[PDB]
Amino acid sequence: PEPELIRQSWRAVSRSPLEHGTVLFARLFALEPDLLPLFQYNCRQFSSPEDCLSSPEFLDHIRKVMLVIDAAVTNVEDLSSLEEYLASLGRKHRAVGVKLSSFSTVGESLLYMLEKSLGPAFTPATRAAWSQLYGAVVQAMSRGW
Ligand code: HEM
Repeated sequence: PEPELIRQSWRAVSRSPLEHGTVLFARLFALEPDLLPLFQYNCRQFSSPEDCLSSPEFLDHIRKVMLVIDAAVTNVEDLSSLEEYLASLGRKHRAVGVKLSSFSTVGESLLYMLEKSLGPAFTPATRAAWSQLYGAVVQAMSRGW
């Protein structure tokens, strides 16, 4: 994927990862509402939809998602450095009940969050680069299923 387009489009979002990751998750739950109970059942401190989603565990996972995307961005020129990490990350999600299909919905949610932050700066070339980068991340995780 075009590295300069990826790095530049990620800069501002990367500086406020919880705010932007929260936008991503809201879109994800809109597209795939069955993910909400999956998080709820995996939550340990609280039990309710709302208490789980505002919990440190859930906020931690938002940061983890953004950490992984940041790892893909900073390794865009050679994602081979994340192949084993991502295969294992896929195996881990499969074990907690996540479907591989849900990661395509995450991609749609990522693109939505970037377009919301960047507005007209999110060009079709920038979209294509992200689709290719995130697709490569999902391809590497798909080894886990
Ligand atoms: C599809 C929606 C997703 C759901 C429902 C979900 C749910 C979970 C759950 C329940 C865990 C705990 C796993 C465990 O205790 O072993 C987890 C771990 C994790 N998730 Fe996700 N996740 C999702 C998407 C993502 C994405 C897209 C990323 C990264 C881009 C990500 C990054 C992580 C990381 C880094 C961990 C910690 C893995 C570890 O324990 O080694 N998640 N996720």
